[PDB]
Amino acid sequence: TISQAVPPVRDWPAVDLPGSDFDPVLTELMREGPVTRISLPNGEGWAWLVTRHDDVRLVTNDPRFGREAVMDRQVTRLAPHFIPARGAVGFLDPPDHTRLRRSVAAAFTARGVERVRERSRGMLDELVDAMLRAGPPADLTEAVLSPFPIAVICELMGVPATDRHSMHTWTEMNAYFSDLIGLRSDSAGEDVTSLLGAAVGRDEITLSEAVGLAVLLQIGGEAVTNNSGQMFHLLLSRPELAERLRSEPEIRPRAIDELLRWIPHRNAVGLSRIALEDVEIKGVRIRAGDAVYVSYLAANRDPEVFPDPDRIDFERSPNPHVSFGFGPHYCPGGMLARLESELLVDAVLDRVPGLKLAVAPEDVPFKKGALIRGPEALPVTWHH
Ligand code: HEM
Ligand SMILES: [NH3+]CCC[NH2+]CCCC[NH2+]CCC[NH3+]
Repeated sequence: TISQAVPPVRDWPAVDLPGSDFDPVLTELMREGPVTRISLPNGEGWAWLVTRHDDVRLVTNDPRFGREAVMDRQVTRLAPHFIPARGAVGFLDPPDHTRLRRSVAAAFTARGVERVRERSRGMLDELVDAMLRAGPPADLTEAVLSPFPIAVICELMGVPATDRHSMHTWTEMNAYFSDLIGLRSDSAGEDVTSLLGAAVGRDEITLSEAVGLAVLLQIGGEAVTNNSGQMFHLLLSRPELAERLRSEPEIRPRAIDELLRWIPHRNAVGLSRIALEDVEIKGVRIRAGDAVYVSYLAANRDPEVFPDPDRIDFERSPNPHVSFGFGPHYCPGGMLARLESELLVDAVLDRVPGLKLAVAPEDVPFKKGALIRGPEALPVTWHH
């Protein structure tokens, strides 16, 4: 019966957070209740926000919330603008979205990404070989964390090599993939570009649709560069973590998933969803048309799902984190990201004698005015 007053609209200004420190404003919101309302720097008005693990899964996996409708107005957001108007996989719903994700799904499953494990391991060794030959002072990001993800995706996409330059500038290729995809599009290849090529041939997807997806995947590696950057900043600044991984290599896969759960991958929240019809969440009525954001970072610190949520526990048993999202729009690169992280931890922790930061932890530069958090550089040193 009794009316439940709507939450006050909380303003969430863009703030550059140090290292991997948690956003105090998000903490405030997490403590206010499961359903809040926020207003970000750009776009207009307010949007709902859910922070609990169960509500985050509900909103991201329920058909009643859509992505296409976000383009119908200026939904309050962190990013200055929403250039990927239409066509981008993130802004598509079940009909078109499903066709697009299905065309390449097989290459990104656990078994799919295992295809490039061997070659990727070798590619990483060449990068580490070079860093070691050059001598101790090194920016781990520039020498390994940045180039490795790019090399890996090229192998998975089924592209030869030199596409990196364009990738770094993206900080051209649209035309490149248009060629490869639309000029080979029917081979039974297993690589991503072949799969897309084939799909386009079977009228499953459009050439433009295929190119757009190809571009997102090709440059999605920076996410691993930034995230793994935080992983190593943590492993080096907190030696007990690195020493446990050197002491018990068997725990590396689980440790990596725990690091992925904890690391605050982005600033604020990303892309909202629109309630296509009225929806009830924890006694709150979300009206059709309202925007609803989910915070995967907050969800990953849910005290019920992850007891002692702020502690990094490599032995954490049930670890259903949502760092790669949830629902239909869940990250296609999640399995590939775990593979890259696994190879990186192996190489960095086993092949660099006496590895440590070349500066105080607080002196490592992190990206400012960014959407995805991470170091701009990670200076390290070791015994030559
Ligand atoms: C540890 C590194 C990564 C993290 C933490 C991460 C995280 C995320 C998250 C949280 C989303 C949003 C899900 C949503 O909309 O609810 C997402 C989407 C996406 N990610 Fe990643 N990602 C990572 C690496 C990658 C890589 C390497 C690629 C490229 C192979 C990639 C490609 C994508 C794409 C294409 C989407 C959009 C999916 C869709 O809307 O259907 N991600 N990612
Ligand atoms: N504030 C960090 C600066 C560290 N400078 C270290 C010079 C020594 C390099 N050898 C490191 C091997 C570790 N046992």
